[PDB]
Amino acid sequence: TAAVGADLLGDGRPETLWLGIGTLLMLIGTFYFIVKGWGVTDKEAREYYSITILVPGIASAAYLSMFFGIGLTEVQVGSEMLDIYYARYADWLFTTPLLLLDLALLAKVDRVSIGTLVGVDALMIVTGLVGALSHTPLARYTWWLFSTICMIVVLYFLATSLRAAAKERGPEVASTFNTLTALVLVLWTAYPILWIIGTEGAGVVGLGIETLLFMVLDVTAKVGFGFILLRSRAIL
Amino acid sequence: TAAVGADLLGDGRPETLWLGIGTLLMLIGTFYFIVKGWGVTDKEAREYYSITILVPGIASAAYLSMFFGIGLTEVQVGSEMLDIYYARYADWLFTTPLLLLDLALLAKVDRVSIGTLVGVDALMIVTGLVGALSHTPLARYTWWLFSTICMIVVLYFLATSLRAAAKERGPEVASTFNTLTALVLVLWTAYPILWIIGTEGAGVVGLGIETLLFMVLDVTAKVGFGFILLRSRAIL
Ligand SMILES: *C/C=C(C)/C=C/C=C(C)/C=C/C1=C(C)CCCC1(C)C
Ligand SMILES: *C/C=C(C)/C=C/C=C(C)/C=C/C1=C(C)CCCC1(C)C
Repeated sequence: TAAVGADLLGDGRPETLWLGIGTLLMLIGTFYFIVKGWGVTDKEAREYYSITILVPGIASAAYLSMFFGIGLTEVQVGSEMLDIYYARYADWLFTTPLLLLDLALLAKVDRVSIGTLVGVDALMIVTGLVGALSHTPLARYTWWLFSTICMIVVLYFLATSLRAAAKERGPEVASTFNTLTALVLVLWTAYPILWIIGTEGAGVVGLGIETLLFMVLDVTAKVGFGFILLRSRAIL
Repeated sequence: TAAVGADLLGDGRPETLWLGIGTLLMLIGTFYFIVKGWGVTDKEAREYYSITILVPGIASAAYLSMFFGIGLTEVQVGSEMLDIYYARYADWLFTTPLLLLDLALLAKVDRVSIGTLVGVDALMIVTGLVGALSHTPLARYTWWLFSTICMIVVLYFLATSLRAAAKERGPEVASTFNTLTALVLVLWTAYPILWIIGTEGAGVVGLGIETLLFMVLDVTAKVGFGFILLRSRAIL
């Protein structure tokens, strides 16, 4: 029962340590992307960079809030009061669609397809938020399911339909596509897991470890994703 | 790997339960001594009650305070944050000298002895506190060791210099003094161990169980101790 992290602010919450580091990393990656932004000319590249840069950015915005306890609230469930960081879902509400877009634009698919990926992938983040806020223990597990269903559907498409369009294109796009797709096919899945066992679910894991882990996932899912992306020749 | 007790305040602290029963119990004993205290036409024993009554009194105070999270600080030790209840030390800093002086009176020894007995026992607590708030796992342990040696010096005198100085007096003062110094050596010794495996040290045991065992030791080391003393003839 010894929490991991530090109470930098003194707000009781020891996760601010991890929440803090996440902000720094998000910012840096963000800047770092902008820095490599002043060096491109291609209209395809200046398009990937566009999307891919808002991600680590919006993240930074979300992580700053949580650090200062902006996106925080309580949710009376059963008898306890679960600390719920909503900023996360807002962060995710946008950072996934975009992160997803990169693959889509990388696979070159119709607007009706992309308009489907994002419709689902949005349904996920929102339902998930609903979960987080559900007052009935069954409900939370329920939403947590639907949400996960979605996540799978989204992860489905990425590996089939999309994996194919990027395969049709040159193996330089494919390689890059599949790689970034592998990464998501991993980090991403880990979320609902960590969610269901963390303070939003079982409570088997303390908020400190969770927020930490979450940040590690986040940074990798975002900055790392881009670093692999903006480095590929596929962006060209 | 789940903790006992309950979050009686909804502040993420399930040890409040034990902290609760402790205050409930500490007072129950405190006043007990008061209600049984008046009516003493004597002036020797009345001197004992005065002392013995402040024990579960000052403690009641402390538990209450810890109950609301008053004597609770966050000690940072590496990547972990420890919820160190510092009230306990303030509480022992006063109760143990007292509890101790009770025995010294029961033996009747010069101030040079008492002013040594307490002096050590006082150093015993203040050091244990310095350990509680230490940031280096080596330091914590160091100070814990020091505080442990002192606790031996204290227990030392109590079993030799005073044990005998209280045998030269009435066999009924001895019969009870020896009975108080028996339980004092069994209960007291259990503290540095509890400390070392509980969140203040190794962290092998959760703070929930800890506050429980610590509450039981406390109540017994005080209320029990006292009750044995006041029910005695030796204090006449
Ligand atoms: C930068 C953030 C990224 C890449 C976030 C991805 C998040 C998910 C794939 C979240 C999925 C969730 C479920 C499947 C159910 C429970 C709640 C969520 C929102 C954690
Ligand atoms: C009413 C309170 C009583 C009888 C307290 C007794 C406390 C001790 C014998 C404490 C001993 C400690 C050490 C030997 C080292 C670590 C810290 C302490 C203060 C827990």
